[PDB]
Formats: sequence, structure tokens, C-alpha cells
Amino acid sequence: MSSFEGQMAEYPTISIDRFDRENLRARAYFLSHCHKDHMKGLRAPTLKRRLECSLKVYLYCSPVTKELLLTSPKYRFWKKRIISIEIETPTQISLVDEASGEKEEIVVTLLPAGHCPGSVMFLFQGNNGTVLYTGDFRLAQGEAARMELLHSGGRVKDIQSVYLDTTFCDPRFYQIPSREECLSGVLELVRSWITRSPYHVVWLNCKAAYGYEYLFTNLSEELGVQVHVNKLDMFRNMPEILHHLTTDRNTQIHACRHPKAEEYFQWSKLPCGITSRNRIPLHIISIKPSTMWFGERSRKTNVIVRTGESSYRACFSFHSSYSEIKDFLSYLCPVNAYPNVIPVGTTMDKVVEILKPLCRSSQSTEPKYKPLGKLKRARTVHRDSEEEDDYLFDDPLPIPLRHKVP
DNA sequence: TCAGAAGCAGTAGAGCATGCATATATGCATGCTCTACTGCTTCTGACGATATCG
DNA sequence: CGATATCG
Ligand SMILES: [Mg+2]
Ligand SMILES: [Mg+2]
Ligand SMILES: [Zn+2]
Repeated sequence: MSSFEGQMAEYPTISIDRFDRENLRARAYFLSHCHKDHMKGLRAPTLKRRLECSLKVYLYCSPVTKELLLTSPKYRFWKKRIISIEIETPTQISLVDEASGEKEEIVVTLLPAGHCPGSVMFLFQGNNGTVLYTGDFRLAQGEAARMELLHSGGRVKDIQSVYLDTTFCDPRFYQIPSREECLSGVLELVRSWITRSPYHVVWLNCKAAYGYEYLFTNLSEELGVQVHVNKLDMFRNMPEILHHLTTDRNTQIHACRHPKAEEYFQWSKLPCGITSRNRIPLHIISIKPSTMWFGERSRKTNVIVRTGESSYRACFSFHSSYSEIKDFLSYLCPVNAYPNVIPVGTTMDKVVEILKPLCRSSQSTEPKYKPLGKLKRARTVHRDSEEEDDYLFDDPLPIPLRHKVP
């Protein structure tokens, strides 16, 4: 999910990954990647009506994001309003107002996120300092020190705020394995399965639309088989991905999707209508790459687990784990840090108190001096009546006199 | 006698929300409201012929 | 034929 309101505190004139209610007054739109939770309001009728009444508002995103977005027929009205920006290329954006001729320049830099085709970061630099928006990123430990654009002369830049992805910001997802390990496990399993007979097929229950192209491409390169998907016209301008997918159902590896694909697999049938070739039945096994299932285990588990006679689960996460998030935020050391999404189990307060010790808040101060005036006793209640005998005791000490005047 | 006027019920067309599981992406499906418009049913009253009285 | 009151 995306708990972001698509509006930074430093630059409220730009909205990122959210165009629902208050972002209709923004001067520039930014899109991290092409996931549905980061595209709320992008197809709204009010936004459609606003686009046809303005000329200076644009939608900035990665070129791969533009290719994936313009392929959908529902978003083709953005064809003349999308401006793609290369990664690691500092460009100047003009936040010109429509009504008044006022203008404001800001410098944005796109950084790779390693999440899905077209996923990038947004690094803004303007009058209110430097802010960073890492929407659904994935960085291993020790990789934050390798980003060239986040360093200024060998040291980390002065970052004011970080709107980081906190999908797995909880002690349950302590150290998620790298995607290479899950890839190797899935490759070994699929090889050992399909190497027996040409009728052994492997399903890949991939929930997200984008993010699993790495697995498909590497399985195709290591097995020579082409994965089956529903639609592949979206990758028509991406040769390195298009030549690994196929619409034909006569392939072994499959990654097709369907709302009722579970019952179909239970009936020994892929999501595609084909259930057998040449009237010879097919032997199907299901591999579901996910991460939330592994975050609920109670003992030592493996990357490739077997939950049934023809069912498997793989730990394939496109989100940074708790340790990776902590390492990234501690290396950046920003003034503030806001969670974009709250975990299902965790709440807002726990994520906030986890992220706070990592922020650059190393500034303490002694409490303000509370004055003490007008003492709480006016009259001397401890006064004596001065009745004595004056003979049992020695003479009183005479009052001293001091005439020195410096 | 009957034209015309209320009064009420149904729908098109747009728009929006939520429910979906151990997924953080679902997009996808589904089901609801709103508003203007049309049609049917019930009601009313003026009206003209024609009955009746002079 | 008046023209008044029905009655549909
Ligand atoms: Mg997303
Ligand atoms: Mg994402
Ligand atoms: Zn298929």
C-alpha cells in the first residue's frame, strides 16, 4: 500500500505517487513506478478535465515508466503531457503557476530503485533544502555508500527529509535473502522438475504486475524456455525482455494470471484455458514468490519451502528489509524521515519510534530556567516574642559597623 | 366527458468506494447514489350540450 | 326561442 498523501512538507506545489484530492492544484506530477497503489487519481475525471484546461502541468517519470503507462488504453490521454527524464541526470523543473505568471525552479534527480521496470527515486533540491523520496525501493546492506548522486565530495549530502519505503519496517522481516538466492533456488527447482518430461510445466503465481521480470528473464536465459504471459505488447520497445516472453500456451514455464487461477490449478489447469497438450495430461507445480508469508514463520525456514505435493513458495521481495532500511537510513542520516506505508501488523507510532533514533536529531538542550520570585510566605510566621531573663546567658554580641566604601 | 395536472416509480449515465488475500499488489469487480427524464395512474374541474321551465 | 340547472 502507499500511506503517502503525495505532497512533501518542503515543496507542497508538487505531488508524487498520489493525485486524488489536494493534488489537483499541484504544478507538477511525479510517478515513481507503475504500481496501482502509487497511481491513485491518475485516471480521475477531475484530473482529465484539468489536463484539457492547462498547458504547463506535466507528469515526470522514468522512460520505462512512460512506456509501461502509455501502453494501457486508459492512460493514453497523458501521451502529450508526460516528460521522461533519464536517471542520474540533474534536470531543472519549472513550477510555473497557471493563473499567475509566477515561476519557481527546482532541480530533480532520478535514482534507480531496483524494484520493478521503471522504478526510480526522486531527489529534489530547491530553496527549502534537499529532500529524497524513495518510493518502494530495494537496497542491500552496504549499497547506500555506492550512490554517486547522493554523495558530495566523498561524503553524504545534507538531506533535510526522507520519505522512505517502510513496507517491511518491523523486526519480523529481519534479513530477507537477496533475490539472487531465491532466483537460484527457483531455477534449480524448475530445472529438476521440467527436465523429466516435456509435459511437466511450472506455474509462477506472481501477484504484482511488474517486478518479476528478473526471474522470467533469468529462467529463460538459464533454461532456454520462454515464459507465458497474458500481455507482452507493453515490452515492445524493450528487446531484452520481449524476447523472453511469449503468448503461446505450448511452453513449459508459465506466469499467466487470473482472478480464479487457484481453483484452476486445483483442477490441474493453468490460468490459460489449456489443460493438456495432445490429450496427454500435464503435471503442474505452483511456485508463489512472496514475502509476507515468510514473515509469519515460527521457526527456521528455507528460501524454497514445500507447502504441498505440487505447491512451493519462494522468498522474493522487491522491498528492503528491516535491517536494510535501518542501514540505509543510518547512512543517509537525515534531519527527518517519514514512513510512506505502515506495515499490516505494525502501527504508525512504532514505525515512527523505530525511524527516529536513525534520524539526525543529535541536538539536545538544557531545560529553560524556571524563575523563583515572590516567595510563598509574606509575613514572618516564625517570629519570636522576645522575652528572656538576660542573666543566665552572656552579653549579646554588638552589631558590627563597616564604613569602607569602594 | 375528457383534457390536463400531480404524484409517483423506473432507468441511463456518470461517478465512486470497497473488498480482494497473508499480496503489498491487487486492478478488478461489484454494488451503490444522484439527477433528469419519461410514463402511468389517480384526481379534478371546467364545459358544452341538452333538458327543463316560461 | 329564453335561459337555468343539470348531468357526462
Ligand atoms: Mg506500489
Ligand atoms: Mg512497489
Ligand atoms: Zn499460461
